[PDB]
Amino acid sequence: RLGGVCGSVWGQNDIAYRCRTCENDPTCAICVPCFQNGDHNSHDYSIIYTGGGCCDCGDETAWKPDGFCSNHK
Amino acid sequence: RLGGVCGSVWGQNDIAYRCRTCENDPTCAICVPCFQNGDHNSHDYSIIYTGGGCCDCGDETAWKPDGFCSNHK
Ligand SMILES: [Zn+2]
Ligand SMILES: [Zn+2]
Ligand SMILES: [Zn+2]
Ligand SMILES: [Zn+2]
Ligand SMILES: [Zn+2]
Ligand SMILES: [Zn+2]
Repeated sequence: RLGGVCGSVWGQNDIAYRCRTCENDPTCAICVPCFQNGDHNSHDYSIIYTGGGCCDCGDETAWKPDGFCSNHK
Repeated sequence: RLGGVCGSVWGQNDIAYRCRTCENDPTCAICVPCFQNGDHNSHDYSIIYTGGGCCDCGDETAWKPDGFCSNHK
């Protein structure tokens, strides 16, 4: 749609996705909804327990733009 | 907050949560964000691959109200 960082926040035991294909570094992650609304077919992703943090979807300094979901580009 | 069913939709391989403590029946489920914004401490929950469907959070006919998240009550 016509045009934002997600920034959604995790608590200590909340799950999220690591995507090693899309991450800027190994400390980056995206929330489940952002994962599900993007294209990670064939990517090396895993479900992780975050230990807290915030979603990097839409932040080009933490996540590769081709890994953004449909709501954060 | 002052006051809705979530209704968020899953694709075939999308994950969600089953909560056997909160479900109306074994076919009910809630989305990850709704799980994370509710209280399922001590509940018998699991991450599942949905096969598609929609989130039951906020629908008293599919999910026990004490299992609703903060955005759907
Ligand atoms: Zn996100
Ligand atoms: Zn996103
Ligand atoms: Zn990816
Ligand atoms: Zn939901
Ligand atoms: Zn909810
Ligand atoms: Zn529950």
